Amino acid sequence: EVETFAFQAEIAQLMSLIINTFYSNKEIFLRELISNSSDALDKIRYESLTDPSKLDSGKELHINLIPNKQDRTLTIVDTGIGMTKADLINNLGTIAKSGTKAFMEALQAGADISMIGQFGVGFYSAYLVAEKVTVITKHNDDEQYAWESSAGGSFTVRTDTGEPMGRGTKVILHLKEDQTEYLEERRIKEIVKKHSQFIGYPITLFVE
Amino acid sequence: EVETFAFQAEIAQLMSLIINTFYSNKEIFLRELISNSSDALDKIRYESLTDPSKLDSGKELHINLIPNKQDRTLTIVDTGIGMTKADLINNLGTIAKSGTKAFMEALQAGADISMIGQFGVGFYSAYLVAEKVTVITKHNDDEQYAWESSAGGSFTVRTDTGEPMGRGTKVILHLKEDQTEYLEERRIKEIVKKHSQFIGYPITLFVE
Ligand SMILES: NC(=O)c1ccccc1N
Ligand SMILES: NC(=O)c1ccccc1N
Repeated sequence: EVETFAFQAEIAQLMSLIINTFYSNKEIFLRELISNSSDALDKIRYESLTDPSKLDSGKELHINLIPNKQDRTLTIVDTGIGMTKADLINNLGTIAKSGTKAFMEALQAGADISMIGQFGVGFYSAYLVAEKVTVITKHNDDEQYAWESSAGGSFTVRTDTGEPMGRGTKVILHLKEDQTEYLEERRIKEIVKKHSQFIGYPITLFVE
Repeated sequence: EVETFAFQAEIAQLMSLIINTFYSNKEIFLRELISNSSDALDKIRYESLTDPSKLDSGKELHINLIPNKQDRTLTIVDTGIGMTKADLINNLGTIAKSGTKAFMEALQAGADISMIGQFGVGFYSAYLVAEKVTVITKHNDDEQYAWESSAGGSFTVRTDTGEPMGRGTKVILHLKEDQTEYLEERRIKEIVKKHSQFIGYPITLFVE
């Protein structure tokens, strides 16, 4: 039981902009995804300050970066607040319709694609390097779900029955045939040091 | 009926760091406060995407910058999600205890105070220029309240019975005797153009 959904017109436009525009500095995708994980972890930290039982589903708050050369994937895993089903459908908790409008209109005024995260749609930058993204998420108020898309104008949402993860979100990036450098230990270290070295949560680089 | 509260030790430490450290680039305070307003407006936009009645208390989403030379104040007003009383008490909706720890430890590694907003405690930068900050806030799930402090280690929270504002938050900065340049039309234009020209909500500069 997979359900299919059409992206809203503005989002479908953003994604094909992201895919089609010649932009060489693709490496920012990782920063924009580490940010999202950082915000997710902010949100559960807060929520527990008044209710320590929200942490029943995992006391530890971190980010993992898991490269895998066999499947050509890099996964960003975090133990943050996760997303409910309704959230996944509503542009994965972002305000993407109006954030795309503000983004499109910043590009009218000399912005580059690296400013994507200033408008709340940083997530889409995963398409700078991924031909297909899978978001496995679990929130305390709901079950585990997998969101998926290869762009094209539509996304899928099914309940995930695989590996119960407890609480958080897992962005699997099925990388493009020529972006396999984002699976290098060396290269990921460089990017994380360069673009998010003062993120307030431990990031672990898994090895293969 | 004012209630007084002691800041948590880490927050009280951050604020006196902010007050006492020689740092010349005080102008970033404004960016960090425009951000907060921007995030507040993000949050109510989202909330209405599934329930358009949250906007019953104001359909328009903007930021205003109101300088006033007579009282030596600059106010940042927004029609975002506002804060409940519990929020105001819990460090004004931030995660300031652990965000201060991450901030303190970034300064251990060559961060400057301008990176305050990367740790979620940007709000405190208002003390770069303000001897006293007053936060008047209204959220849909609660009444209108005023939070206040001149540092010293304590803050006050009372119900505000003055100007019912509908929905949003209002940071009144009672400026320091020698930071009156942040009341200049000229100077605020320069700062807003320089540091937040791609913020996704209209900012209006009131005139006097
Ligand atoms: N790390 C996350 O929870 C996340 C991932 C993709 C989009 C939005 C998100 N909030
Ligand atoms: N603009 C606001 O709603 C706001 C102000 C100060 C601190 C936190 C906030 N979320």
